[PDB]
Amino acid sequence: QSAQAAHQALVEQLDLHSIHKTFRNPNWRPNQRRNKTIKAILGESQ
DNA sequence: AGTAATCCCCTTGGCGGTTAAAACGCGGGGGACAGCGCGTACGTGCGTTTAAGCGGTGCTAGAGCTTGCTACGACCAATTGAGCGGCCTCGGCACCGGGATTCTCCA
Repeated sequence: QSAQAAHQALVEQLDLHSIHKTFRNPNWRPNQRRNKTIKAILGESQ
């Protein structure tokens, strides 16, 4: 149905995953557990 | 027939002591609890199919109610012995002591 095809076409148009970010450094990778909470970050004050 | 003194009994309260149980101090250990990483196991979403739910049809078991009477328990009076209150004693269980065996912990 055309409505569902247009919906997927819009979602494809909105998608960032289809986009290569030429400005990104391909080498650098984070520590995957960098997402500490404020509670945990304040726990580094000690 | 009533109300108060008299007398039994059994519960509450106090005093003394004695000693066994509660309170207090202190070192350390190890168990509570916060922190981290992972990974697997539970919540989510989709397509599938399965049968629970509804509207409808058919039957007969058996729940529920009445009738009729006689077998079985309620009630009473006379009989008696099984079961309770009181007294006795001796033997089971505790309590102690002492030597023997076990278990625990640091080496």
